[PDB]
Amino acid sequence: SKEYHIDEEVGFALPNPQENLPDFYNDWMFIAKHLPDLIESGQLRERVEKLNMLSIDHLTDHKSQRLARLVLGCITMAYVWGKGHGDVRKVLPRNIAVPYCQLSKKLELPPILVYADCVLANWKKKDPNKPLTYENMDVLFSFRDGDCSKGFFLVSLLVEIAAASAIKVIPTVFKAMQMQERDTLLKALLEIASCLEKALQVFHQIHDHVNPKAFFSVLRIYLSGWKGNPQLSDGLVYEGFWEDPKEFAGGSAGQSSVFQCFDVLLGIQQTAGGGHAAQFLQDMRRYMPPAHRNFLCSLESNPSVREFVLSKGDAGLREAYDACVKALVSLRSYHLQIVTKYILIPAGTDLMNFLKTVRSTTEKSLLK
Amino acid sequence: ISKEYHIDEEVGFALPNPQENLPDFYNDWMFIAKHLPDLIESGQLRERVEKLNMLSIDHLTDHKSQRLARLVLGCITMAYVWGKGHGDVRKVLPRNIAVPYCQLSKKLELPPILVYADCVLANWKKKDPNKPLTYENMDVLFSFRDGDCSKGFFLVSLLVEIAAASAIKVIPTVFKAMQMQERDTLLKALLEIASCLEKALQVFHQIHDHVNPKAFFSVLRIYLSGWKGNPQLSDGLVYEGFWEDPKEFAGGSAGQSSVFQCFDVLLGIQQTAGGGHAAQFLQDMRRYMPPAHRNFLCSLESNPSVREFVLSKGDAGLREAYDACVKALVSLRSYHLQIVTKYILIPASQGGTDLMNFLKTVRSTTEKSLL
Ligand code: HEM
Ligand code: HEM
Ligand SMILES: O[C@@H](Cn1c2ccccc2c2ccncc21)C1CCCCC1
Ligand SMILES: O[C@@H](Cn1c2ccccc2c2ccncc21)C1CCCCC1
Repeated sequence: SKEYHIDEEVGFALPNPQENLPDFYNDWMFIAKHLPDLIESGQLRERVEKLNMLSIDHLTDHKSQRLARLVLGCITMAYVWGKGHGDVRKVLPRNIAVPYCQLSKKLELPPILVYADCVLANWKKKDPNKPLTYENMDVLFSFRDGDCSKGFFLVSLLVEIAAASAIKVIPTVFKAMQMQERDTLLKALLEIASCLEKALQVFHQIHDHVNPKAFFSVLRIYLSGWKGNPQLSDGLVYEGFWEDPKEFAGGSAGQSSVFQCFDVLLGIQQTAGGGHAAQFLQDMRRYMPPAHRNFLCSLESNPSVREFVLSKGDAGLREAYDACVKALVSLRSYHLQIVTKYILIPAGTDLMNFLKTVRSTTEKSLLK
Repeated sequence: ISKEYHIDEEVGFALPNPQENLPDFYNDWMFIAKHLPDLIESGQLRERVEKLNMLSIDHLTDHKSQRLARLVLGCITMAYVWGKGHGDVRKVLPRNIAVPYCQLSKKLELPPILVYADCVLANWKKKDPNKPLTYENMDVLFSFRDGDCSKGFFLVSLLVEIAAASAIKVIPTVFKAMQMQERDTLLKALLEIASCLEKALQVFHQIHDHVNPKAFFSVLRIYLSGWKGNPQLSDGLVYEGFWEDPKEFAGGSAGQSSVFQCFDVLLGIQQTAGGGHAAQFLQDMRRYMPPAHRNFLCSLESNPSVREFVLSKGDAGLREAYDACVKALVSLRSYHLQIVTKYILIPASQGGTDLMNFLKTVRSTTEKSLL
């Protein structure tokens, strides 16, 4: 569909994002395009404080509003965390905080860098006529030299794209259930598992493009927010826009709509139950684009694919459903091996118990 | 016309014509629920719950019977857990009532605890079927204690839920007028909605006639509170025979009412958006609405914003019509805010003050929505 902003080729990713803002915002674009140098030289916070308050009125369309959210978002994290060694700022200056909050209010997103900014909207094609492959793609913004932010973002983006192939089968699933078309539903579930199995092979590229100590000690710092953070115990002051400081969670892949979408489709009660994992994945929906929030909730309004398969006494239909659940377990299991390489060894123990709980919930959803 | 969603033309989100009696197979359940005041005060409610046999849910054939069974099992559960309402708490719900309550709640996609849709939307009847829906012609189906003001509290909420129903049927007219670009139809629709919300404010005044501040704070409030962030059941309540761990579920609230969230969504009042505790609370309370009412709120959020439509037109008449609805929402919460001060703030001085900071936040969000 169209009002959910789900593309045929890139799915939840923003199709063909905008790389440049109008000349009116050149003072923004220069800072965001040179974050590794302005941070390393100890001049980023000065350049930010010298900016004049630019109006968001010249951001006329959707794509340019998403780019400015990415620009202002990357500068905010660069201003709050600085060099990423402890010298923080608990007040975001109004010349960049007021337009950030105004733009975030308009796009119904929190004023902090989220997954839909630094992954779904932070990419470009090198050559337009060539396909969406890692060698033909690039990110628009980074934080530090050697933060491996290109590999981390683009590999997440590429797994998102690989999962988009399964997203377009979803309407066939619900149509087959309503029309009681058993053979069509089986073929569709097998196709959804096939696409999720291709996405697992895409995931393997993470070792080639992401370095362990680079992600743990650099990129992770600039992606963390100010909710439950001892460094900003009461949040961030959004100067000129809010009286009190506000708390917002740093970016996450719980913000990725892809995995939440198949949890709902297959009846994997991730957001139910009551655990911290349930509440966290539920809260991270507030950090998705509004169109993608509505898509997840619209899947939850449809009849359960799980209860349909359980009620038929159909072996071939339970295996096709199990192939979809199995593909989700395979992804989170391989992803769990990635987190031990990139987080546990460089170190955190709560992340494992969170991921193991999400994976545990998925594996217990199998029928055999 | 709205589909279902389960929204009535006359009573809106309330259950139309609730069932008063379960089949004979469940006579052991109905006897306890119908005699809570005597069984609680005499201290023999918990015994008669424990010597119940584990009845099956298969004999609740239709929707209205399952909603009544959710109402009776919900009232017995609060009575069992809170007892006489003075501190002696049970942390274990016996299996012969825990597993049919959880089985039935699993089927209706609701959590195993009394919610607004139980004790308000499904907890009423007409005294005379032919006479209109007024306070004098209505009555609740269940109460906790004698003098808990549960009749006046449940029916006054129910009456303004009906008063809002007149504005819910105009919602399809609002979105069709935007899609088909009918400016005059939309303006008339927004004015019709604002009028109904102003009709509902007058119904709200009956709260002083039929509710007592001391009876609500010290009696009815105890039986409606739940086991989520509660120092009396810090880990939750164990539903014996169904879950091995204790589970936390929030007490009944009017944040579970769909009418006020429904108009926040329609007017683009970003209540659930933002990071505040009030935004987190109102989103969490949707998990406590009936599934058809959850899906209706979701369906509204998927439609284009009525607010951005009115802002983009440069139309003074359209803005005044949109402002009349926001003004009507501010007037309701403001009057409701003065009710809480008489019924919660003053009895507390012989949650707490967080109830006031919560309601002032949602009112401020509604008030700042003006143009
Ligand atoms: C070096 C690579 C990666 C690291 C270090 C990493 C780390 C983490 C951590 C620590 C979490 C849980 C805490 C939190 O989300 O805040 C998480 C969650 C998640 N990650 Fe990753 N991740 C990596 C790659 C990926 C990729 C490429 C994807 C592609 C879709 C992905 C998908 C997810 C999802 C869906 C979640 C939410 C939890 C779940 O649904 O199981 N991760 N990641
Ligand atoms: C004694 C009379 C009343 C009292 C003491 C009372 C108290 C409260 C309190 C404390 C809250 C927010 C706290 C919470 O639920 O956890 C609340 C919310 C609410 N009440 Fe009431 N209430 C009363 C009557 C009514 C009536 C008649 C209605 C009409 C439906 C109503 C509608 C609501 C709604 C919709 C909310 C959600 C909060 C919001 O407006 O955003 N209340 N009430
Ligand atoms: O890496 C993030 C989690 N996370 C993201 C955060 C922001 C933007 C994207 C992601 C992300 C993307 C894919 N997998 C995990 C992800 C971080 C979460 C807090 C603990 C360290 C790891
Ligand atoms: O007043 C109730 C909230 N509440 C309900 C709870 C259960 C069922 C209905 C209601 C309700 C209905 C209207 N207003 C407030 C309401 C309670 C809120 C939490 C603090 C103690 C007082």
